Amino acid sequence: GSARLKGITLRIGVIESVPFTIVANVIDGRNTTKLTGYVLDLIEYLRDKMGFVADVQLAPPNTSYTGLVLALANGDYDIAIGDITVTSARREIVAFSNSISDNSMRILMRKGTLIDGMDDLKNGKIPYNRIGIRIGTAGEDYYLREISGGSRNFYPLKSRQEMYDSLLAGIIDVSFMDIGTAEYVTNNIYCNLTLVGEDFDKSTFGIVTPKEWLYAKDLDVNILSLRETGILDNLKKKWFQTKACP
Amino acid sequence: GSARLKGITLRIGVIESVPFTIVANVIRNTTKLTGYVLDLIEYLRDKMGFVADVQLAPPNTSYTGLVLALANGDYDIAIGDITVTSARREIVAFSNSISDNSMRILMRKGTLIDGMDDLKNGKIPYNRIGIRIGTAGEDYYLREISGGSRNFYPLKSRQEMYDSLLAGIIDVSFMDIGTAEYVTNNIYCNLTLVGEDFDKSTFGIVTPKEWLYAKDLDVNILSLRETGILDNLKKKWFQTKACP
Ligand SMILES: N[C@@H](Cc1ccccc1)C(=O)O
Ligand SMILES: N[C@@H](Cc1ccccc1)C(=O)O
Ligand SMILES: [Cl-]
Ligand SMILES: [Cl-]
Ligand SMILES: [Cl-]
Ligand SMILES: [Cl-]
Repeated sequence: GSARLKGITLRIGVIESVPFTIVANVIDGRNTTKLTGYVLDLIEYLRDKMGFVADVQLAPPNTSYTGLVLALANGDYDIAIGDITVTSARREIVAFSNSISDNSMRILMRKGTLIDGMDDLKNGKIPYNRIGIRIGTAGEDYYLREISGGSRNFYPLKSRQEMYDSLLAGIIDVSFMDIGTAEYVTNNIYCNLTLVGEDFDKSTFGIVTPKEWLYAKDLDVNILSLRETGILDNLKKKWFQTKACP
Repeated sequence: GSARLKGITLRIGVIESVPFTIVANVIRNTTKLTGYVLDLIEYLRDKMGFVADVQLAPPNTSYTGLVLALANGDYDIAIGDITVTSARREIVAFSNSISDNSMRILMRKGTLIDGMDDLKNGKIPYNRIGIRIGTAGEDYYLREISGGSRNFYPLKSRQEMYDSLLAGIIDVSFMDIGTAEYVTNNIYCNLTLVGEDFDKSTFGIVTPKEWLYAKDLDVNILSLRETGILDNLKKKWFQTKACP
Protein backbone atom coordinates (compact mmCIF):
# COMPACT_ATOMS: atom_id res chain seq x y z
CA GLY A 1 0.00 0.00 0.00
CA SER A 2 0.92 3.70 0.03
CA ALA A 3 0.13 6.60 2.37
CA ARG A 4 0.82 10.25 3.13
CA LEU A 5 3.44 11.31 5.69
CA LYS A 6 1.15 14.05 6.98
CA GLY A 7 1.01 13.76 10.77
CA ILE A 8 3.76 11.08 10.89
CA THR A 9 6.95 11.46 12.98
CA LEU A 10 10.09 10.64 11.04
CA ARG A 11 13.39 9.99 12.71
CA ILE A 12 15.72 11.45 10.12
CA GLY A 13 19.37 10.48 10.24
CA VAL A 14 21.85 13.14 9.13
CA ILE A 15 25.66 13.02 8.98
CA GLU A 16 28.17 15.85 9.42
CA SER A 17 29.50 17.07 6.06
CA VAL A 18 29.92 20.81 5.41
CA PRO A 19 27.86 22.49 3.84
CA PHE A 20 25.25 19.72 3.63
CA THR A 21 25.03 19.24 7.40
CA ILE A 22 26.95 21.75 9.53
CA VAL A 23 27.33 21.07 13.23
CA ALA A 24 27.95 24.04 15.50
CA ASN A 25 28.74 23.77 19.19
CA VAL A 26 27.00 26.57 21.00
CA ILE A 27 26.32 27.54 24.61
CA ASP A 28 22.77 28.77 24.92
CA GLY A 29 24.30 28.70 29.65
CA ARG A 30 24.15 25.07 28.53
CA ASN A 31 26.18 23.46 25.74
CA THR A 32 24.09 22.35 22.77
CA THR A 33 24.51 21.65 19.08
CA LYS A 34 22.93 23.61 16.24
CA LEU A 35 22.47 22.04 12.78
CA THR A 36 22.31 24.09 9.61
CA GLY A 37 23.04 23.57 5.94
CA TYR A 38 21.58 22.37 2.64
CA VAL A 39 20.17 19.21 4.30
CA LEU A 40 18.40 21.08 7.09
CA ASP A 41 16.87 23.53 4.61
CA LEU A 42 15.72 20.59 2.48
CA ILE A 43 14.17 18.99 5.55
CA GLU A 44 12.28 22.25 6.29
CA TYR A 45 10.88 22.44 2.68
CA LEU A 46 9.71 18.83 2.88
CA ARG A 47 8.25 19.22 6.37
CA ASP A 48 6.32 22.31 5.40
CA LYS A 49 5.04 20.66 2.20
CA MET A 50 4.40 17.15 3.58
CA GLY A 51 3.38 17.79 7.21
CA PHE A 52 5.48 15.12 8.96
CA VAL A 53 7.15 15.88 12.29
CA ALA A 54 10.88 15.94 11.70
CA ASP A 55 12.95 14.27 14.43
CA VAL A 56 16.43 15.04 13.18
CA GLN A 57 19.16 12.82 14.62
CA LEU A 58 22.85 13.49 13.98
CA ALA A 59 24.90 10.33 13.46
CA PRO A 60 27.61 9.81 16.13
CA PRO A 61 31.15 11.01 15.40
CA ASN A 62 33.19 8.89 12.95
CA THR A 63 30.02 7.10 11.68
CA SER A 64 30.70 6.06 8.09
CA TYR A 65 28.17 6.50 5.27
CA THR A 66 27.91 2.73 5.13
CA GLY A 67 27.32 2.67 8.91
CA LEU A 68 24.50 5.19 8.54
CA VAL A 69 22.82 3.01 5.85
CA LEU A 70 23.23 -0.13 7.99
CA ALA A 71 21.81 1.69 11.01
CA LEU A 72 18.73 2.64 9.00
CA ALA A 73 18.33 -0.90 7.64
CA ASN A 74 18.45 -2.10 11.24
CA GLY A 75 15.63 0.30 12.20
CA ASP A 76 17.56 3.09 13.98
CA TYR A 77 16.18 5.81 11.64
CA ASP A 78 13.14 6.06 9.34
CA ILE A 79 14.95 7.98 6.58
CA ALA A 80 18.45 9.39 6.13
CA ILE A 81 19.23 12.57 4.21
CA GLY A 82 22.66 13.72 3.17
CA ASP A 83 25.35 13.52 0.57
CA ILE A 84 24.69 9.77 0.35
CA THR A 85 25.66 8.06 -2.85
CA VAL A 86 23.29 5.58 -4.38
CA THR A 87 25.20 2.29 -4.88
CA SER A 88 24.24 -1.24 -5.93
CA ALA A 89 25.40 -2.75 -2.63
CA ARG A 90 23.34 -0.23 -0.58
CA ARG A 91 20.30 -0.69 -2.83
CA GLU A 92 20.37 -4.40 -1.94
CA ILE A 93 19.46 -3.45 1.66
CA VAL A 94 17.61 -0.07 1.54
CA ALA A 95 15.65 1.91 -1.03
CA PHE A 96 16.45 5.41 -2.26
CA SER A 97 14.27 8.37 -3.21
CA ASN A 98 14.54 9.95 -6.58
CA SER A 99 17.88 11.63 -6.91
CA ILE A 100 18.40 14.95 -5.14
CA SER A 101 21.64 15.64 -6.98
CA ASP A 102 24.08 14.40 -9.55
CA ASN A 103 27.53 13.55 -8.27
CA SER A 104 31.06 12.52 -9.21
CA MET A 105 34.41 12.39 -7.43
CA ARG A 106 37.65 14.31 -7.79
CA ILE A 107 41.19 13.83 -6.53
CA LEU A 108 42.21 16.16 -3.74
CA MET A 109 45.86 17.04 -3.13
CA ARG A 110 48.24 19.59 -1.60
CA LYS A 111 49.16 22.31 -4.05
CA GLY A 112 52.53 21.64 -5.68
CA THR A 113 52.16 17.85 -5.54
CA LEU A 114 53.57 16.28 -8.72
CA ILE A 115 50.41 14.42 -9.75
CA ASP A 116 48.33 15.13 -12.88
CA GLY A 117 45.42 12.76 -12.38
CA MET A 118 44.03 9.24 -11.95
CA ASP A 119 46.54 7.74 -14.36
CA ASP A 120 49.29 8.53 -11.86
CA LEU A 121 47.39 6.72 -9.10
CA LYS A 122 46.65 3.69 -11.26
CA ASN A 123 50.25 3.45 -12.46
CA GLY A 124 51.61 3.58 -8.94
CA LYS A 125 53.36 6.96 -8.92
CA ILE A 126 52.08 7.37 -5.37
CA PRO A 127 52.68 4.62 -2.81
CA TYR A 128 49.21 3.16 -2.08
CA ASN A 129 49.49 3.74 1.63
CA ARG A 130 49.79 7.46 0.81
CA ILE A 131 46.36 7.53 -0.86
CA GLY A 132 43.85 8.47 1.86
CA ILE A 133 40.44 6.83 1.56
CA ARG A 134 37.47 7.48 3.83
CA ILE A 135 36.32 4.07 4.97
CA GLY A 136 32.72 3.04 4.51
CA THR A 137 32.15 5.29 1.51
CA ALA A 138 31.60 5.11 -2.21
CA GLY A 139 35.15 6.29 -2.65
CA GLU A 140 36.41 3.18 -0.88
CA ASP A 141 34.19 1.05 -3.21
CA TYR A 142 35.63 2.74 -6.28
CA TYR A 143 39.21 2.37 -5.04
CA LEU A 144 38.73 -1.32 -4.29
CA ARG A 145 37.06 -2.00 -7.67
CA GLU A 146 39.28 0.14 -9.97
CA ILE A 147 42.62 0.74 -8.26
CA SER A 148 43.61 -2.05 -5.88
CA GLY A 149 41.57 -5.12 -6.88
CA GLY A 150 40.05 -5.74 -3.44
CA SER A 151 42.95 -4.91 -1.16
CA ARG A 152 42.52 -2.12 1.39
CA ASN A 153 46.11 -0.99 0.91
CA PHE A 154 45.20 2.68 1.20
CA TYR A 155 45.63 4.93 4.24
CA PRO A 156 42.28 4.76 6.11
CA LEU A 157 40.39 7.90 7.17
CA LYS A 158 37.47 8.22 9.62
CA SER A 159 36.35 11.81 9.05
CA ARG A 160 36.96 14.82 6.87
CA GLN A 161 39.06 16.22 9.73
CA GLU A 162 41.46 13.27 9.57
CA MET A 163 41.73 13.76 5.80
CA TYR A 164 42.60 17.40 6.36
CA ASP A 165 45.21 16.75 9.04
CA SER A 166 46.77 13.85 7.16
CA LEU A 167 47.11 15.76 3.90
CA LEU A 168 48.42 18.86 5.57
CA ALA A 169 50.77 16.90 7.86
CA GLY A 170 52.10 15.12 4.76
CA ILE A 171 51.01 11.66 5.89
CA ILE A 172 49.12 11.12 2.63
CA ASP A 173 49.50 12.68 -0.81
CA VAL A 174 45.97 12.43 -2.16
CA SER A 175 42.41 11.64 -1.22
CA PHE A 176 39.01 11.25 -3.00
CA MET A 177 35.95 13.39 -2.34
CA ASP A 178 32.58 14.03 -3.91
CA ILE A 179 32.88 16.99 -6.27
CA GLY A 180 30.47 19.36 -4.50
CA THR A 181 32.14 19.11 -1.09
CA ALA A 182 35.61 18.84 -2.66
CA GLU A 183 35.10 22.14 -4.43
CA TYR A 184 33.73 23.62 -1.22
CA VAL A 185 36.74 22.65 0.93
CA THR A 186 39.40 23.70 -1.58
CA ASN A 187 37.59 27.03 -2.11
CA ASN A 188 36.64 27.98 1.45
CA ILE A 189 38.38 25.91 4.12
CA TYR A 190 41.82 24.70 3.04
CA CYS A 191 43.18 27.09 0.47
CA ASN A 192 46.46 25.16 0.28
CA LEU A 193 44.59 22.16 -1.20
CA THR A 194 43.50 21.73 -4.82
CA LEU A 195 41.66 19.39 -7.15
CA VAL A 196 43.46 17.61 -9.97
CA GLY A 197 42.46 15.57 -12.98
CA GLU A 198 39.12 14.59 -14.41
CA ASP A 199 36.12 13.66 -12.31
CA PHE A 200 35.11 10.01 -12.01
CA ASP A 201 32.44 7.68 -10.71
CA LYS A 202 29.44 9.62 -12.01
CA SER A 203 26.63 8.85 -9.62
CA THR A 204 23.71 10.41 -7.69
CA PHE A 205 22.69 11.23 -4.13
CA GLY A 206 19.35 9.99 -2.82
CA ILE A 207 17.36 9.95 0.40
CA VAL A 208 17.62 6.55 2.05
CA THR A 209 14.39 4.86 3.01
CA PRO A 210 13.45 1.32 4.04
CA LYS A 211 12.82 -1.15 1.25
CA GLU A 212 9.19 -1.40 0.18
CA TRP A 213 8.36 1.75 2.15
CA LEU A 214 4.73 2.74 2.73
CA TYR A 215 5.60 6.35 2.03
CA ALA A 216 7.84 5.94 -1.06
CA LYS A 217 5.50 7.65 -3.51
CA ASP A 218 4.72 10.65 -1.27
CA LEU A 219 8.41 11.36 -0.75
CA ASP A 220 9.33 10.84 -4.42
CA VAL A 221 6.56 13.09 -5.72
CA ASN A 222 7.65 15.85 -3.40
CA ILE A 223 11.36 15.61 -4.20
CA LEU A 224 10.55 15.68 -7.91
CA SER A 225 8.40 18.73 -7.35
CA LEU A 226 11.27 20.54 -5.58
CA ARG A 227 13.49 19.56 -8.52
CA GLU A 228 10.98 20.86 -11.06
CA THR A 229 10.34 24.18 -9.32
CA GLY A 230 14.03 25.03 -8.86
CA ILE A 231 14.16 24.66 -5.05
CA LEU A 232 16.99 22.11 -5.15
CA ASP A 233 18.91 24.38 -7.52
CA ASN A 234 18.35 27.36 -5.19
CA LEU A 235 19.58 25.41 -2.17
CA LYS A 236 22.68 24.35 -4.06
CA LYS A 237 23.48 27.94 -4.97
CA LYS A 238 22.76 29.14 -1.42
CA TRP A 239 25.18 26.71 0.25
CA PHE A 240 27.80 25.97 -2.40
CA GLN A 241 28.29 29.17 -4.37
CA THR A 242 30.95 30.68 -2.15
CA LYS A 243 34.75 31.07 -2.29
CA ALA A 244 36.52 32.60 0.68
CA CYS A 245 39.95 31.41 -0.52
CA PRO A 246 41.99 33.95 -2.58
CA GLY B 1 7.50 -8.64 -0.93
CA SER B 2 10.14 -8.99 -3.64
CA ALA B 3 11.51 -11.45 -6.17
CA ARG B 4 14.07 -12.05 -8.93
CA LEU B 5 13.30 -11.71 -12.64
CA LYS B 6 15.14 -14.92 -13.65
CA GLY B 7 13.08 -16.94 -16.15
CA ILE B 8 10.21 -14.41 -15.98
CA THR B 9 8.77 -12.90 -19.19
CA LEU B 10 8.69 -9.08 -19.29
CA ARG B 11 6.74 -7.16 -21.93
CA ILE B 12 9.06 -4.21 -22.51
CA GLY B 13 7.63 -1.07 -24.08
CA VAL B 14 10.02 0.97 -26.18
CA ILE B 15 9.39 4.17 -28.17
CA GLU B 16 11.04 5.38 -31.39
CA SER B 17 13.68 8.00 -30.64
CA VAL B 18 16.99 8.01 -32.47
CA PRO B 19 19.52 6.75 -31.34
CA PHE B 20 17.93 5.32 -28.18
CA THR B 21 15.42 3.25 -30.19
CA ILE B 22 15.95 3.17 -33.93
CA VAL B 23 13.24 1.76 -36.16
CA ALA B 24 13.97 0.42 -39.64
CA ASN B 25 11.49 -1.05 -42.09
CA VAL B 26 12.75 -4.12 -43.94
CA ILE B 27 11.55 -6.44 -46.74
CA ARG B 28 6.83 -8.73 -47.11
CA ASN B 29 7.51 -6.04 -44.49
CA THR B 30 9.10 -6.38 -41.04
CA THR B 31 10.56 -4.01 -38.50
CA LYS B 32 14.10 -4.01 -37.07
CA LEU B 33 15.03 -2.25 -33.82
CA THR B 34 18.50 -1.12 -32.79
CA GLY B 35 19.98 1.49 -30.48
CA TYR B 36 21.10 2.29 -26.96
CA VAL B 37 17.85 0.96 -25.53
CA LEU B 38 18.08 -2.41 -27.31
CA ASP B 39 21.68 -2.88 -26.18
CA LEU B 40 20.69 -1.98 -22.58
CA ILE B 41 17.94 -4.57 -22.71
CA GLU B 42 20.47 -7.20 -23.80
CA TYR B 43 22.82 -6.34 -20.90
CA LEU B 44 19.99 -6.43 -18.35
CA ARG B 45 18.62 -9.69 -19.79
CA ASP B 46 22.02 -11.34 -19.68
CA LYS B 47 22.61 -10.29 -16.03
CA MET B 48 19.10 -10.91 -14.75
CA GLY B 49 17.92 -13.86 -16.85
CA PHE B 50 14.44 -12.55 -17.74
CA VAL B 51 12.80 -13.27 -21.09
CA ALA B 52 12.36 -10.11 -23.05
CA ASP B 53 9.24 -9.53 -25.12
CA VAL B 54 10.11 -6.18 -26.74
CA GLN B 55 7.19 -4.16 -27.99
CA LEU B 56 7.42 -0.95 -29.98
CA ALA B 57 4.79 1.66 -29.14
CA PRO B 58 2.48 2.54 -32.10
CA PRO B 59 3.48 5.55 -34.27
CA ASN B 60 2.91 8.99 -32.71
CA THR B 61 2.47 7.46 -29.21
CA SER B 62 3.50 10.26 -26.87
CA TYR B 63 5.73 9.80 -23.85
CA THR B 64 2.76 10.49 -21.58
CA GLY B 65 0.86 7.95 -23.68
CA LEU B 66 3.55 5.30 -23.12
CA VAL B 67 3.48 5.86 -19.36
CA LEU B 68 -0.29 5.71 -19.30
CA ALA B 69 -0.24 2.49 -21.35
CA LEU B 70 2.06 0.91 -18.76
CA ALA B 71 -0.15 2.08 -15.86
CA ASN B 72 -3.08 0.46 -17.69
CA GLY B 73 -1.12 -2.82 -17.91
CA ASP B 74 -0.14 -2.84 -21.62
CA TYR B 75 3.54 -3.32 -20.62
CA ASP B 76 5.46 -4.58 -17.60
CA ILE B 77 8.27 -1.99 -17.92
CA ALA B 78 9.12 0.70 -20.45
CA ILE B 79 12.66 1.65 -21.34
CA GLY B 80 13.73 4.74 -23.22
CA ASP B 81 14.56 8.44 -22.99
CA ILE B 82 11.67 8.82 -20.54
CA THR B 83 11.88 11.79 -18.18
CA VAL B 84 11.13 11.18 -14.53
CA THR B 85 8.50 13.77 -13.46
CA SER B 86 6.37 14.30 -10.35
CA ALA B 87 3.16 13.93 -12.34
CA ARG B 88 4.24 10.58 -13.87
CA ARG B 89 5.44 9.33 -10.45
CA GLU B 90 1.87 9.68 -9.13
CA ILE B 91 0.87 6.83 -11.47
CA VAL B 92 4.00 4.72 -12.08
CA ALA B 93 7.34 4.16 -10.37
CA PHE B 94 10.75 4.69 -11.90
CA SER B 95 13.93 2.69 -11.62
CA ASN B 96 17.15 4.20 -10.55
CA SER B 97 18.26 6.76 -13.14
CA ILE B 98 19.84 5.48 -16.34
CA SER B 99 21.10 8.93 -17.28
CA ASP B 100 21.05 12.58 -16.43
CA ASN B 101 19.10 14.84 -18.76
CA SER B 102 18.26 18.42 -19.54
CA MET B 103 16.64 20.32 -22.39
CA ARG B 104 17.89 22.76 -24.94
CA ILE B 105 16.26 25.10 -27.45
CA LEU B 106 16.45 23.82 -31.02
CA MET B 107 16.35 26.26 -33.98
CA ARG B 108 17.52 26.88 -37.55
CA LYS B 109 21.02 28.29 -37.88
CA GLY B 110 20.85 32.04 -38.36
CA THR B 111 17.85 32.58 -36.06
CA LEU B 112 18.50 35.42 -33.57
CA ILE B 113 17.63 33.83 -30.22
CA ASP B 114 19.83 34.38 -27.19
CA GLY B 115 18.07 31.79 -25.02
CA MET B 116 15.01 31.11 -22.86
CA ASP B 117 14.48 34.73 -21.80
CA ASP B 118 13.58 35.68 -25.36
CA LEU B 119 10.80 33.11 -25.23
CA LYS B 120 9.60 34.27 -21.82
CA ASN B 121 9.66 37.94 -22.97
CA GLY B 122 7.46 37.41 -26.03
CA LYS B 123 10.12 37.90 -28.70
CA ILE B 124 8.68 34.87 -30.52
CA PRO B 125 4.98 34.60 -31.50
CA TYR B 126 3.66 31.71 -29.49
CA ASN B 127 2.33 29.83 -32.53
CA ARG B 128 5.95 29.76 -33.72
CA ILE B 129 7.15 27.82 -30.67
CA GLY B 130 6.77 24.16 -31.44
CA ILE B 131 6.07 21.87 -28.49
CA ARG B 132 5.82 18.09 -28.70
CA ILE B 133 2.61 17.20 -26.88
CA GLY B 134 2.67 14.64 -24.05
CA THR B 135 6.29 15.35 -23.20
CA ALA B 136 8.20 16.99 -20.40
CA GLY B 137 8.77 19.88 -22.76
CA GLU B 138 5.04 20.66 -22.77
CA ASP B 139 5.01 20.48 -18.98
CA TYR B 140 7.92 22.96 -18.80
CA TYR B 141 6.37 25.36 -21.29
CA LEU B 142 3.05 25.41 -19.47
CA ARG B 143 4.72 25.94 -16.09
CA GLU B 144 7.46 28.46 -17.00
CA ILE B 145 6.44 30.24 -20.19
CA SER B 146 2.69 30.48 -20.77
CA GLY B 147 1.13 30.27 -17.31
CA GLY B 148 -0.88 27.13 -18.08
CA SER B 149 -1.98 28.31 -21.51
CA ARG B 150 -1.73 25.83 -24.41
CA ASN B 151 -0.95 28.54 -26.96
CA PHE B 152 2.03 26.86 -28.68
CA TYR B 153 2.32 25.13 -32.05
CA PRO B 154 1.57 21.50 -31.22
CA LEU B 155 3.84 18.77 -32.63
CA LYS B 156 3.00 15.02 -32.71
CA SER B 157 6.24 13.43 -33.75
CA ARG B 158 9.90 14.21 -33.90
CA GLN B 159 9.52 14.33 -37.70
CA GLU B 160 6.82 17.03 -37.55
CA MET B 161 9.18 19.07 -35.41
CA TYR B 162 12.00 18.85 -37.97
CA ASP B 163 9.68 19.48 -40.91
CA SER B 164 8.15 22.55 -39.25
CA LEU B 165 11.48 24.08 -38.29
CA LEU B 166 12.99 23.45 -41.70
CA ALA B 167 9.93 24.79 -43.52
CA GLY B 168 9.94 27.95 -41.40
CA ILE B 169 6.54 27.22 -39.81
CA ILE B 170 8.07 27.46 -36.32
CA ASP B 171 11.19 29.28 -35.10
CA VAL B 172 12.12 27.11 -32.13
CA SER B 173 11.37 23.91 -30.31
CA PHE B 174 12.62 22.09 -27.16
CA MET B 175 14.48 18.80 -27.13
CA ASP B 176 16.35 16.68 -24.63
CA ILE B 177 20.06 17.40 -24.94
CA GLY B 178 21.30 13.89 -25.87
CA THR B 179 18.98 13.48 -28.84
CA ALA B 180 19.18 17.18 -29.74
CA GLU B 181 22.99 16.96 -30.04
CA TYR B 182 22.64 13.80 -32.09
CA VAL B 183 20.27 15.29 -34.66
CA THR B 184 22.15 18.58 -35.03
CA ASN B 185 25.48 16.75 -35.39
CA ASN B 186 24.43 13.90 -37.69
CA ILE B 187 21.08 14.42 -39.41
CA TYR B 188 20.11 18.07 -39.76
CA CYS B 189 23.33 20.02 -40.11
CA ASN B 190 21.48 23.37 -40.61
CA LEU B 191 19.76 23.14 -37.23
CA THR B 192 21.46 24.11 -33.99
CA LEU B 193 21.06 24.36 -30.22
CA VAL B 194 21.07 27.67 -28.39
CA GLY B 195 20.99 28.95 -24.82
CA GLU B 196 21.64 27.40 -21.40
CA ASP B 197 20.22 23.95 -20.80
CA PHE B 198 17.08 23.92 -18.65
CA ASP B 199 14.88 21.50 -16.73
CA LYS B 200 17.68 19.35 -15.35
CA SER B 201 16.16 15.92 -14.85
CA THR B 202 16.81 12.18 -15.22
CA PHE B 203 15.69 9.25 -17.37
CA GLY B 204 14.38 6.14 -15.62
CA ILE B 205 12.84 2.82 -16.55
CA VAL B 206 9.11 2.92 -15.96
CA THR B 207 7.71 0.20 -13.74
CA PRO B 208 4.39 -0.43 -11.97
CA LYS B 209 4.00 1.21 -8.56
CA GLU B 210 4.96 -1.04 -5.65
CA TRP B 211 6.55 -3.48 -8.11
CA LEU B 212 7.62 -6.90 -6.80
CA TYR B 213 10.86 -6.72 -8.80
CA ALA B 214 11.95 -3.16 -8.03
CA LYS B 215 15.10 -4.02 -6.06
CA ASP B 216 16.34 -6.56 -8.63
CA LEU B 217 16.10 -4.06 -11.48
CA ASP B 218 17.61 -1.20 -9.48
CA VAL B 219 20.59 -3.23 -8.20
CA ASN B 220 21.29 -4.29 -11.74
CA ILE B 221 21.06 -0.77 -13.22
CA LEU B 222 23.40 0.54 -10.54
CA SER B 223 25.79 -2.32 -11.29
CA LEU B 224 25.85 -1.35 -15.03
CA ARG B 225 26.68 2.21 -14.00
CA GLU B 226 29.39 1.20 -11.62
CA THR B 227 31.16 -1.08 -14.03
CA GLY B 228 31.05 1.53 -16.83
CA ILE B 229 28.53 -0.18 -19.13
CA LEU B 230 26.13 2.77 -19.27
CA ASP B 231 29.06 5.09 -20.14
CA ASN B 232 30.22 2.62 -22.84
CA LEU B 233 26.72 2.58 -24.27
CA LYS B 234 26.49 6.35 -24.26
CA LYS B 235 29.82 6.53 -26.10
CA LYS B 236 28.76 3.91 -28.64
CA TRP B 237 25.46 5.52 -29.65
CA PHE B 238 26.04 9.28 -29.11
CA GLN B 239 29.65 10.17 -29.95
CA THR B 240 29.17 10.45 -33.72
CA LYS B 241 29.40 13.69 -35.72
CA ALA B 242 28.67 13.28 -39.46
CA CYS B 243 27.99 17.00 -40.06
CA PRO B 244 30.98 19.01 -41.25
N1 LIG C 1 28.90 10.31 -0.81
C1 LIG C 1 29.80 9.37 -0.09
C2 LIG C 1 30.29 9.93 1.23
C3 LIG C 1 31.31 11.02 1.09
C4 LIG C 1 30.95 12.36 1.31
C5 LIG C 1 31.89 13.40 1.21
C6 LIG C 1 33.21 13.09 0.88
C7 LIG C 1 33.61 11.74 0.68
C8 LIG C 1 32.64 10.71 0.79
C9 LIG C 1 29.05 8.09 0.23
O1 LIG C 1 27.81 8.08 0.28
O2 LIG C 1 29.72 7.10 0.54
N1 LIG D 1 12.08 12.86 -22.57
C1 LIG D 1 10.76 13.43 -22.98
C2 LIG D 1 10.38 13.01 -24.39
C3 LIG D 1 11.33 13.53 -25.43
C4 LIG D 1 12.23 12.67 -26.06
C5 LIG D 1 13.14 13.13 -27.03
C6 LIG D 1 13.16 14.49 -27.35
C7 LIG D 1 12.22 15.37 -26.74
C8 LIG D 1 11.32 14.88 -25.77
C9 LIG D 1 9.69 12.92 -22.07
O1 LIG D 1 9.91 11.91 -21.36
O2 LIG D 1 8.60 13.52 -22.08
CL1 LIG E 1 15.81 10.08 -10.43
CL1 LIG F 1 12.87 -2.32 -2.35
CL1 LIG G 1 19.49 7.50 -8.85
CL1 LIG H 1 4.83 3.62 -5.58
